[PDB]
Amino acid sequence: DNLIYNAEEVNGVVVSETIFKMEGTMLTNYMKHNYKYDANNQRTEDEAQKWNSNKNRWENNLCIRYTYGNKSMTTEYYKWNSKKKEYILVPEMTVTMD
Repeated sequence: DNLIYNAEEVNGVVVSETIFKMEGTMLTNYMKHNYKYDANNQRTEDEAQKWNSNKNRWENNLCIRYTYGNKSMTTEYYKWNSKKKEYILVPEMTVTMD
């Protein structure tokens, strides 16, 4: 609710979206979602980056991946690890619904 959105569109689909906080008129970066789609144009990733003002950069955090079965979508959640420099799966949180 204290948040402001700007979306980047390419060929009808949002490839990215940026979320800011606003002190008055000045916007300050907060989170950035980078999205990927398949050929059928359904969403496949949703990488969630956080703004680290003090290092002044976008830092990898969470990433969700969607899989479409014929009766079922499966969503898997990954967390970024610095020391490995990889998005690691948290299978504990995986969900499968119809």
